[PDB]
Amino acid sequence: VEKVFFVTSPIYYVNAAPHIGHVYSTLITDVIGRYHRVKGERVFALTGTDEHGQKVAEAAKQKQVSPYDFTTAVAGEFKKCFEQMDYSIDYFIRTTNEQHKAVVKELWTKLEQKGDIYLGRYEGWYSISDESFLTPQNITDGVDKDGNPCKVSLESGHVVTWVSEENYMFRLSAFRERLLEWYHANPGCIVPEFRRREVIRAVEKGLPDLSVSRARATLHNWAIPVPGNPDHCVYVWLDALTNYLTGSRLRVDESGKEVSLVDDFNELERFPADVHVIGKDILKFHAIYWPAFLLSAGLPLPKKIVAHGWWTKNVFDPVEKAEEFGYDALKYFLLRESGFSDDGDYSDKNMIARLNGELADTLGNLVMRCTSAKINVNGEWPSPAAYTEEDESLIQLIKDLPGTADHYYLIPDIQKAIIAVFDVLRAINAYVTDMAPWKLVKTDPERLRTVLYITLEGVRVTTLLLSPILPRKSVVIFDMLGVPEVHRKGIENFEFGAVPPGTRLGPAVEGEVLFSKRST
Ligand code: MET
Repeated sequence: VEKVFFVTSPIYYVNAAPHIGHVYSTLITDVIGRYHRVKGERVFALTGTDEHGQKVAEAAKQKQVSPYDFTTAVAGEFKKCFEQMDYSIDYFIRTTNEQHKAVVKELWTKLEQKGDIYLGRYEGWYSISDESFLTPQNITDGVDKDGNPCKVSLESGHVVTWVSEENYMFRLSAFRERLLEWYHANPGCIVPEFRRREVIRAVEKGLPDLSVSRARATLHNWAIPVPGNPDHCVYVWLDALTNYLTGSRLRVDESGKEVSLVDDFNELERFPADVHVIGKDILKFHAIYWPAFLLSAGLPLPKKIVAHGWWTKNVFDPVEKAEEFGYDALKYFLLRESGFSDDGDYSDKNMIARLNGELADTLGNLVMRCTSAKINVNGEWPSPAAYTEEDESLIQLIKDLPGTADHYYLIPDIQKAIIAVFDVLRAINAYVTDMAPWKLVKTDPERLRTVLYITLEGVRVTTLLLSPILPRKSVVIFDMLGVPEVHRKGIENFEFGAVPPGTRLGPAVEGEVLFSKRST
């Protein structure tokens, strides 16, 4: 089924400025998007801001400014941040957008007509900071700004308040069996696996119905009104999750401005999401509520939700560290260092260690070696002579790599894709050391042709598979290698030997480097 590969980030609350959390989530989205574009597929990558709800309105009131002004400014800060970070996101959505509001109204109305929304009551705990309803088992004792004894969330540690409101309720309980069917028929639909297991356990235990509206006073009137009932506002999460549906229906001009909302998602071939990227902190909303809504509405379900080990929401400024160590370098570090855990060492020490050892010593070294005038005297891709068994072992690794990296990218597990490429880069480095092409220039020119050609091709293929991770440096590497544009994307070019011998290398600069090593 040919469609537009649809990949999303969460949309971020605008109560506060962009920080590393949002940059990381959106980086993952961006990397996935880029990989599928290099694969030759149509892609639509989505990110944006979550602008309604009690939390934002209280932040605005804290800053003594109107919610309208406040959201607009902070959304601008997010856009500027993602421009600075050099992403390639196709559209930036804001929930204040009038077309999004229309979509929310359609979806709400569909649920209501399907009999899945009734007027009832929520009486229980609520974390305003997480916009999350919580049962008594998810709360405990803690403290607030005052230092008074209060109740806090077990999920997040944020302060919880007791709510008692007549609310529109969504019949979430009715979807338990179907959600379980969905998880089991699609055992790759939630990644990583242990988070899939978490979701299943929770749903097995039982599902309550879910408040999908709140009284307008409670939200300081900063939300989407319920269709046919102005006293109630749409829950910030039903609002928020719907952004994915809205995005899938917006025609977008060359400047990234939304120009038109289509009636039928099928017109644009995006919905549903192939990959929803999220932090672990919002798994339940994406793996339980969201698909229940879609099931109620007769809409297709997303293929994959991937939940990373960070929270979606001692200073760590990504722009600052990118200006210090390089943008691609920082992106590589964030994607290499962290698995599906809030673990890994993000210190300057380890950043420099990975920069120096992996980027400079392994990749950069090898790029310079095979393009050096001392070794590559003719400044071109040589025609190989006959291959030894050792040559063939390296070639085999290079040939196998695209299929290996492809599976990892599709899981998705970007850390493993990176590790796989670098395993091949280490192997190529070892080969070069064993063959000592610098000695071969004088000794055996025929042998050098073979060695040089394999090395070049190894660098090309590894770099191609690293191009989603290192988008700018990949271009520099291809320029040095003289790889024509046409050979820089497309699955045809994953294949060993796509760049013919005789291809000239790009020009040299006197003292250039690819990655500058840094002091220890
Ligand atoms: C539909 S994704 C919403 C994510 C939420 N606004 C957050 O920042 O955690």
